[PDB]
Amino acid sequence: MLDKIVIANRGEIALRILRACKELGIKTVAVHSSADRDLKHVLLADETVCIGPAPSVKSYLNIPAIISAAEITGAVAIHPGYGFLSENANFAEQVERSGFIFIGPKAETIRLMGDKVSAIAAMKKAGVPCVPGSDGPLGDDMDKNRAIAKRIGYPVIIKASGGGGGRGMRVVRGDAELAQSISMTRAEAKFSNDMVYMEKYLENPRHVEIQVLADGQGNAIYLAERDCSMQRRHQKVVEEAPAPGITPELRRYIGERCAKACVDIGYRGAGTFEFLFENGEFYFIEMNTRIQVEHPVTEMITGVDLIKEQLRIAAGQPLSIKQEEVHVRGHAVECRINAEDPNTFLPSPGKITRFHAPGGFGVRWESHIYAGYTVPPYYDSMIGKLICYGENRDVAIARMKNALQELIIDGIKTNVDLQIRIMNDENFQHGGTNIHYLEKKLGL
Ligand SMILES: Nc1ncnc2c1ncn2[C@@H]1O[C@H](COP(=O)(O)OP(=O)(O)NP(=O)(O)O)[C@@H](O)[C@H]1O
Ligand SMILES: [Mg+2]
Repeated sequence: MLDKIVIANRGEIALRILRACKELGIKTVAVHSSADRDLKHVLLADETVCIGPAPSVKSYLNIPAIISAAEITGAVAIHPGYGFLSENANFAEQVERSGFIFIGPKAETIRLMGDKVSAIAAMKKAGVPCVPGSDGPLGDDMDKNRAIAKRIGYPVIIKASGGGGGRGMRVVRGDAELAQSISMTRAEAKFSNDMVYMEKYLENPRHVEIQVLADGQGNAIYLAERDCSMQRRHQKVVEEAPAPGITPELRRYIGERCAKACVDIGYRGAGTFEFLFENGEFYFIEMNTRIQVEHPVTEMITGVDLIKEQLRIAAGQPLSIKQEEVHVRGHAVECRINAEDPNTFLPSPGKITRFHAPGGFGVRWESHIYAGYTVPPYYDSMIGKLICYGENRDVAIARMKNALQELIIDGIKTNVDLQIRIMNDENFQHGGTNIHYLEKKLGL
């Protein structure tokens, strides 16, 4: 058991991690910005350290301040949660070099999977199915680039190797646009890294992703999949597990290839392989080398506490859970709750004047918010996650509708009414909508 850890994050995930720590008897240190003194998890933590002012560069991305916090409190480990420094290989390195356990993968693994070109090469070698592509960086010889395009078959997509957040990529539908599309992506994505690659452009994929756990001692398991196709500006809005239409046989096929890839790259901890799924086929696009926001839907359908497993792995324990003990049962849906004007979709901070959480069988509310809590203007819009589990998908969705109606968040604007609309959407109710659906539905 880890004696004491620094929770190097904020909001709902910081509270998520604190709960897992409390369950396991692990002492907690909440590092926070000066704008986050009233966070629920900070108020519940055993120790707290204000690591700097509101701007993340001097708080949640402040590597020296976070490491000093660990030093002053005599912590043994640091959990980076998601976002912020979780996939910063320099942070991981410095954490370990400074004498602390980094609750995540090795820095080399973060680098390997953090660069898209190197990540694709490793997956291709490991036998994970990848999107047909250039399999390496593009030069500026445009006879050669037109040849790669022909081999792949248009339409293709130009992607920045250091790209992220839906930025640094251009869809190319023919030769005439190829030259300019490569040159501009090479500029627009100069993220500082000019390196671009070419992928086949999949025109109606679903987002299907595979959860893994690996102990970094040779054992790896997969915990089924999630469908996260309901997106806006490439940002996920609803997630569910398992993915509609995925058979046990298909699940086992892609699951086993991901688990094997973990062994090949010496992966350690929780991670997620993200695929575009189209015409019954999986195509690798990215590995998130950290816990994911939507991890709860997988927890609901497998019974596995993913955060507690992260902590056990970090403590140096081998996986106790064998693959044959992992069973998909029932179905779960997650609705992200955002402090945003639904129409303009940009953050809406302010004091919550009335709050009521939903309850009931299968209802799980993941949020730091409370009545009188002020949502600050500085950080991400997501203030909570509503997760509903049922014996089947219909029951999960029915419970989500019921839970969303009970959820009261007054004083700020939220996307609750939108989540109600998505739950009531006939195509969502059928299932299997693609990554373009929500924007088409809304008019975006
Ligand atoms: N080969 C492809 N075909 C179709 N769409 C793609 C392809 N590659 C990326 N995309 C789009 O880009 C989205 C995800 O990008 P996002 O995570 O916002 O930033 P990114 O990490 O730079 N790109 P990615 O590598 O796809 O995760 C996908 O959900 C697709 O909509
Ligand atoms: Mg990445």
